[PDB]
Amino acid sequence: MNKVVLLCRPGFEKECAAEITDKAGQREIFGFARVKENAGYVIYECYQPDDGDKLIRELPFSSLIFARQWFVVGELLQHLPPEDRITPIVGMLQGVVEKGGELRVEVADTNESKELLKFCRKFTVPLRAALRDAGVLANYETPKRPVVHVFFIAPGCCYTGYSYSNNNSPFYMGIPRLKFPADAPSRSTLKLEEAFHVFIPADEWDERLANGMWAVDLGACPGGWTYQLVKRNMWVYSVDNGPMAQSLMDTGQVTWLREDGFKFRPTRSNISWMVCDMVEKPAKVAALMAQWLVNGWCRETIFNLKLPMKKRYEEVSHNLAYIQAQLDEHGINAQIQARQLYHDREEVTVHVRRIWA
Amino acid sequence: MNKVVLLCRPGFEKECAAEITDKAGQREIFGFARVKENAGYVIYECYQPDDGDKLIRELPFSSLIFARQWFVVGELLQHLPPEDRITPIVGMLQGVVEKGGELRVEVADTNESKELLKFCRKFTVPLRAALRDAGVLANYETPKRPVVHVFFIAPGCCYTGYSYSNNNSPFYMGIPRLKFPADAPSRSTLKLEEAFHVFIPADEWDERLANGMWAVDLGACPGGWTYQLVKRNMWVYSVDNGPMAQSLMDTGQVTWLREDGFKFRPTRSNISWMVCDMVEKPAKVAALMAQWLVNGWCRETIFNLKLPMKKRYEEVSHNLAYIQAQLDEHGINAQIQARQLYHDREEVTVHVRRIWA
Ligand SMILES: C[S@@+](CC[C@H](N)C(=O)[O-])C[C@H]1O[C@@H](n2cnc3c(N)ncnc32)[C@H](O)[C@@H]1O
Ligand SMILES: C[S@@+](CC[C@H](N)C(=O)[O-])C[C@H]1O[C@@H](n2cnc3c(N)ncnc32)[C@H](O)[C@@H]1O
Repeated sequence: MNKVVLLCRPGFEKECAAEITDKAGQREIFGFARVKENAGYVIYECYQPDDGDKLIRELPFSSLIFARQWFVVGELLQHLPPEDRITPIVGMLQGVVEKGGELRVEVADTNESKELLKFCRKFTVPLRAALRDAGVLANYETPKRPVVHVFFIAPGCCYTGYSYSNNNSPFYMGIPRLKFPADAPSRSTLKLEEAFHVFIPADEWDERLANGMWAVDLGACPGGWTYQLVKRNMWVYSVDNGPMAQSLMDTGQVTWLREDGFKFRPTRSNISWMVCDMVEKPAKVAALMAQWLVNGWCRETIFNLKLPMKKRYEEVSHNLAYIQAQLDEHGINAQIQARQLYHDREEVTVHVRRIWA
Repeated sequence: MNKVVLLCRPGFEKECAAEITDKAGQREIFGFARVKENAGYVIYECYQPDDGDKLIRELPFSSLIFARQWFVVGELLQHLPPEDRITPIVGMLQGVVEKGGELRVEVADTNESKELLKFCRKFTVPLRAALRDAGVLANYETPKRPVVHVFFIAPGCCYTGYSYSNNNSPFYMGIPRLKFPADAPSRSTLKLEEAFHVFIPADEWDERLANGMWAVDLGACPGGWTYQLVKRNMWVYSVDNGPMAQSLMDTGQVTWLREDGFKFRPTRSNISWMVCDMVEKPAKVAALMAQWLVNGWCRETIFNLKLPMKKRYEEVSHNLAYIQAQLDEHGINAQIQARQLYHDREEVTVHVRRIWA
């Protein structure tokens, strides 16, 4: 199988396509990706017949910025008859996957696929039972078998294939399912919350997003990001000239510092987390983030970088290489990830974990 | 997992070890193999932690001469308590293999493991049921999941691991199960029969060992090899100065040519199969085989090469490279395999399939 599907934000197919061509190219896994404006996905077609499975094994999924999720697929099934919906899909997956761990029937995140989404979520149930009988799915859900994807690009038109659970998005359509909490001060709270789900493996949450940690939130007003930190039982220095929500102040966990996030110097030495959602030039925000990490003012950080109008993939990769250059220059070991989150529009979210010897 | 177990003929551990070190070395999969004189197996210990699974994926199993079978294993389980035999083995395989396709509980092919063999064949049944409940084995047998191996080197001492069904021996202990037929003229009939099982994939038998084919058997007296060809409903020219068994002559399928296999020139142009089990110097037999293939006197061939006293792996590889050199020199495309069959002692059996454009 030579085709790899990447789900992306509608209208970012060109970046998603530029990135995967670039990063697969770097491993001599050559091919091309067409771009269908606003389709909400991109297909990378490898030149070599089995390079598709090589690509989704060896290139780290966490290193792609503009893909929400990916999977290898086979040939496009067209015109699935309403009266015979199961057989053709089973025929495409048999011998392709044996005893898979999970099924996900997905669409592109466009408005035109909204009805089709409802169909897919319900179709999952009877389809899963049938794929079980055929031995394509294990009788029990399993983390350590590939996820089976059936991907509908239009009614009666779908691809079938898979991805490895240790190298993909754990989430449906690459979008964690989050309800907005009415007591949170801003909708942007879901950016940090989503970021927690995307970047920190769920079984490490109690350890890395730990009850009792100090955190700093730069540009905190009115407190959407602070809220997520408070929900984790952290103590927070919220840094802004604007006021913090009273609901947050009442918890007893928030210290409001009336300052400029860009000018703020932490007096404290044991801050675990710094988060920053300040609206400003990407090169400047990146510079600030590098200061924090190089000085060991925080152990981990989540922040946002706004994208330019053109050369978005190139520009944001430049920003990241700046921060990495600053780390190398001072001999500092860190892991860096960036992802255009579902709740990110013309921006990218970044996570950096610094290490001490 | 860095350890790969290779089953071999007892007393050929040094060759088996020389070969795997050489061929894994060629792929920069470095490590070492200790040699326990007559143990009937060899363990290749890779330097890199996960190179074990790389080795049994990427190096073609069909290219090893002195291994009957191989599989990756983990740590040696010692002292399996009679009162608790299942739990420790399940604990070693869980997370290591999920929904495996098949179970094989094997020992080394030594006389000291004869009682242990009987234990292993019976233990398979309750062990398989338990591994199913734990999700280590699928509830149904499957070709397209890895084979799960539990390997006993002494009572209560075993390794656990796996191999890929598309890159291993399909046979238990790498030994196809054959009963000797009383109407066959020689016990050596089982060499050719075993060779058919080892070299020709079972689903290609009716096509490649086809009813109606012409074959030539050089050094045919008294007719053990001829017998296997006759059993496939082939027409056979049995070439020898010694007499063919009357039982064979009565079938109507055997033409006895009173000649020297080394001097014999086929008058016929459409011989599918030539087989040769003539006792003679390996370089000379090889030369004869190269004549047959280069002149297109047969489409496929199975023959035997006797091993020298020392440098057996080196010597027999030399012979094979001679034949390959002769093919290259005349622009001839062929696939070559050689395996020290179970019914081979101080010799190796070879199969060559020639191709026409
Ligand atoms: C888009 S809001 C997001 C706030 C937060 N993420 C939330 O959910 O409530 C960004 C905040 O950063 C603050 N900000 C932007 N630039 C700043 C600067 N240079 N110094 C201090 N605050 C700044 C703004 O006042 C604003 O309150
Ligand atoms: C070890 S026997 C095996 C025969 C056969 N594989 C079977 O199962 O009956 C080898 C045979 O090859 C024959 N042979 C050896 N060298 C030969 C030669 N140079 N010309 C003709 N026959 C030869 C011998 O006479 C002997 O019958």
